[PDB]
Amino acid sequence: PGLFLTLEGLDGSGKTVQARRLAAFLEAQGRPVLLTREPGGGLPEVRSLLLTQELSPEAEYLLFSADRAEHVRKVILPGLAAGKVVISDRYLDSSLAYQGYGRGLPLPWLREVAREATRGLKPRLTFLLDLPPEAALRGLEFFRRVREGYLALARAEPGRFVVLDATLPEEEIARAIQAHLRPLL
Amino acid sequence: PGLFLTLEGLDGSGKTVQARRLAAFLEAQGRPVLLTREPGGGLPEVRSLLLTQELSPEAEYLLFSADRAEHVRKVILPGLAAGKVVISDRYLDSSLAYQGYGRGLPLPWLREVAREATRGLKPRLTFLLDLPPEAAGLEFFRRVREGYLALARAEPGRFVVLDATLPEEEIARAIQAHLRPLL
Ligand SMILES: [Mg+2]
Ligand SMILES: [Mg+2]
Ligand SMILES: [Mg+2]
Ligand SMILES: [Mg+2]
Ligand SMILES: [Mg+2]
Ligand SMILES: [Mg+2]
Ligand SMILES: [Mg+2]
Ligand SMILES: [Mg+2]
Repeated sequence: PGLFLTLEGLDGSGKTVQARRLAAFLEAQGRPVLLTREPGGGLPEVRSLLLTQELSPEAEYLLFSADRAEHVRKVILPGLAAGKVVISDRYLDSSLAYQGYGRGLPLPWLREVAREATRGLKPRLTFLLDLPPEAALRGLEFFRRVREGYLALARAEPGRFVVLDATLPEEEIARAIQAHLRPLL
Repeated sequence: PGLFLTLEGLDGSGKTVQARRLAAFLEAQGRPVLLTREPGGGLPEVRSLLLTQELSPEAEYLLFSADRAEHVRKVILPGLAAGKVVISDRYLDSSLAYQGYGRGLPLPWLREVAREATRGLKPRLTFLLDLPPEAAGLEFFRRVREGYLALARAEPGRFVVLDATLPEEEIARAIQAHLRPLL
């Protein structure tokens, strides 16, 4: 009986660091953990390809969906099956925020593509590290659409999303994630 | 206006030879033609990703779709918009026969993915080079072969099914005769 958790937000919102800290917290409790990430957790070559080329949004989404399809089947589901807590730095919500709200693809089609790609795997909890694009540690209108897109997703699924102020000190954010998670272990 | 034609079949069916002979034939009639193909017509590098070992049928389809989405947008639709005859050696039916009939993916999901990927662009005619599957595992290739025949039965106006074991020049003459009314 595994537990699937995801972290979401702009690049530079603290995803990595908080994924790393949440893993250390679970290691400290003796709970087996698997840290992973998208894009590249399924097809690393999708990540590298897309560093240097820009494609239509449709094609970008489909490449990311291929990668996600492999990631789910070869990494996440097997980790869950072994009773691990599997933490993904980015998952489907990234595509919905970036390719959907950001680049304007229709959300119902994105979700229908995803339904087979993910085999319907949804995280139990998703932590959204929210901040404005100007506060991210690592064009402007686009990033605002993405940030507001994540907030919209979060509003629609208040039982799944936990929204944190990503401008808070690292350590504080980590303790809030822990408090949110304690009931589910 | 533009005219969109595709060729389909198993590898070794002759569909590539016929697509090339068709392009030459239409260009020798002074017709503007654009010859393209999948995979790789949209995203040349897709061919690398498709060679990935142990690739899931879903991931394989999604990669072909990503190429296909780029191919439609950047090559095919602009070609048609300039009034070219655009001929693709393989198009969406290849995925339906290989990833659907061959690898078992559900057709309705394949189609729903395809609806944005392709922007609903359908060929006017599709020439299927029907090749017995042993001439191209074997159980997989039978499924793909029969799948193509099913796709053809389902859309008998679009598909022209040709016997791929006929001499090349007889096949080309048959393709030409199917085209003469639209040209
Ligand atoms: Mg997520
Ligand atoms: Mg997806
Ligand atoms: Mg910034
Ligand atoms: Mg928005
Ligand atoms: Mg497709
Ligand atoms: Mg076709
Ligand atoms: Mg459908
Ligand atoms: Mg059909």
